[PDB]
Amino acid sequence: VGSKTKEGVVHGVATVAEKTKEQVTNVGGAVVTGVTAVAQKTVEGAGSIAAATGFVKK
Amino acid sequence: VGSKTKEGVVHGVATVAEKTKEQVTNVGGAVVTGVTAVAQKTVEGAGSIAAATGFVKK
Amino acid sequence: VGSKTKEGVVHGVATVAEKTKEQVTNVGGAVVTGVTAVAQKTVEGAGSIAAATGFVKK
Amino acid sequence: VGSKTKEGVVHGVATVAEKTKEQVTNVGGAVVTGVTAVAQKTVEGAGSIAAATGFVKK
Amino acid sequence: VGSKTKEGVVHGVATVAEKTKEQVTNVGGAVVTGVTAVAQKTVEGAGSIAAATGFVKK
Amino acid sequence: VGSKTKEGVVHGVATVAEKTKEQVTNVGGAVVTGVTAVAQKTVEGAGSIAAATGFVKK
Repeated sequence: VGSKTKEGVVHGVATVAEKTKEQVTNVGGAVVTGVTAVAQKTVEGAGSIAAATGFVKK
Repeated sequence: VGSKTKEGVVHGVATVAEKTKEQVTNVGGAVVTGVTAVAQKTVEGAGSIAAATGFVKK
Repeated sequence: VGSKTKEGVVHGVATVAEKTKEQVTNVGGAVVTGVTAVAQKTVEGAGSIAAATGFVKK
Repeated sequence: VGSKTKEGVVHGVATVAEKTKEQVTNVGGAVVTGVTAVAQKTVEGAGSIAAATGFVKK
Repeated sequence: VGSKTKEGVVHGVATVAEKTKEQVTNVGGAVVTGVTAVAQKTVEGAGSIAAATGFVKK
Repeated sequence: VGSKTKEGVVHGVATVAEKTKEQVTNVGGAVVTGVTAVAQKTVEGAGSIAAATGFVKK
């Protein structure tokens, strides 16, 4: 077989964040912020970085 | 077989963020912000970075 | 078989964060912030970095 | 005076180098290679990244 | 005076080097290689990252 | 005076080196290799990362 396989992998990531401000006001939601490397490998489901699937009575 | 395979992979990502401001007001939604490298490999589901699938009575 | 396999792996990540401010006000939501390397390999479920799936009566 | 002052400064530098080969055969010379951020603030002299001034009898 | 002052400063530097090969054969020279952040603030002299000034009789 | 002052300073430096090979054969020279953050603040002299000034009779 001799089979290499990479599922859902993050390699080699350099980041410099300098004097970044940030402000979040959230109510019942999903929020994702900033420097964001993401590998996903979902099987038989909903892959998703920000998911908001609920009721909010404001 | 001898079969290499990369599913959902992020490699080699450099980022410099300098004096970035950011402000989020969310209510029941999905929000994704900033520098964002994303590999997804969904199978039998909805791949999606910001998903908003719910009721909101503001 | 001779089969290498990487599922859900993060390697080689350098980060410098310098004078980053941050402010979160959350109510019933999901919030993810800052420098964020993430590998996921969900099977038979919803992979997701910020998930918000509940009721909020503000 | 009340003066901010940056002379010769390197801030905020991200780098990913992946499977870079390199081969140098040098004889009496200057060689500079690879990823190279350089701030230089010479006063009353020769600023220079590769300088080669000697004798070479090959 | 009341003065902030940065001379020759390197702040905030992220680096990932992965499977980098390198080979140097040098004879009497200067060689500088790889990932290289350099702040330099020479006064009354020759700033220089690779300097080669000698005799070489090959 | 009331003065802050940074001369020759290296702050905030992250590095990941993974499976880096390296080979140097040097004879009478200067060689500098690899990941290299350098702040230098020479006064009344030659700042220089690789300096090669000698005699070499090969």
